[PDB]
Amino acid sequence: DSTSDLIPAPPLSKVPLQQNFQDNQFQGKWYVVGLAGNAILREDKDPQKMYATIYELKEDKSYNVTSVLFRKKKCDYWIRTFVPGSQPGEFTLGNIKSYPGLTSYLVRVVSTNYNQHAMVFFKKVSQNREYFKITLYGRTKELTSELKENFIRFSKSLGLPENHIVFPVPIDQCID
Ligand SMILES: O=C(NCCCN(CCCCN(CCCNC(=O)c1cccc(=O)n1O)C(=O)c1cccc(=O)n1O)C(=O)c1cccc(=O)n1O)c1cccc(=O)n1O
Ligand SMILES: [La+3]
Repeated sequence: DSTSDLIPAPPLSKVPLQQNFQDNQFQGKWYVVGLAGNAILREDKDPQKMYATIYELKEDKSYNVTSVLFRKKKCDYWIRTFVPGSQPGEFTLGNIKSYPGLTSYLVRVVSTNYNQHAMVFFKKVSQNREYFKITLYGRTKELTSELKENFIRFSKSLGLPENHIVFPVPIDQCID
């Protein structure tokens, strides 16, 4: 029982796909240097801490994806599987049945140079509500003003206001 009001997910026609996606070069550790989405809210009481996501390419060409977060003085690990979709750089969540209320989960790599930065679009339908987010990944915990401005411009092109765009604060715990 609830009421919720969400910015509509953009059509996938507004979400570019990285041309010539190289699955092997996308592997390894990425820091989440920016987050934007219809359920992302800027919060000054506890500013969002940086977390890291590790992509491991399996023999079957799916990714094992592990996120590491620092929560309540401990390292929290979330492991899931990204299964190759219709085109290189697109994925769906493996074993969708195992997530209560989840009916769809889509991943699209928008842009990357593999060795510094990536932007990744996520869309999911959970309890019949449609959520989307854009993750700005860095190989380091800092990125240039130009890459952050490009991320803001792309996020606003998908209908997100300033207060749905956050830059998690770098930490050392868990993600080094
Ligand atoms: O709107 C989105 N995200 C921003 C709000 C995050 N949040 C704020 C506290 C969440 C803290 N955790 C979650 C870590 C553990 N999670 C899970 O065991 C999990 C199970 C099933 C589906 C799923 O998605 N997760 O994460 C993250 O920091 C975290 C790290 C890495 C990847 C990641 O995805 N998350 O969230 C939410 O509670 C939330 C609200 C609405 C939808 C939603 O999926 N989540 O997690 C969104 C849109 C489209 C796809 C998508 O996956 N997400 O998250
Ligand atoms: La999530």
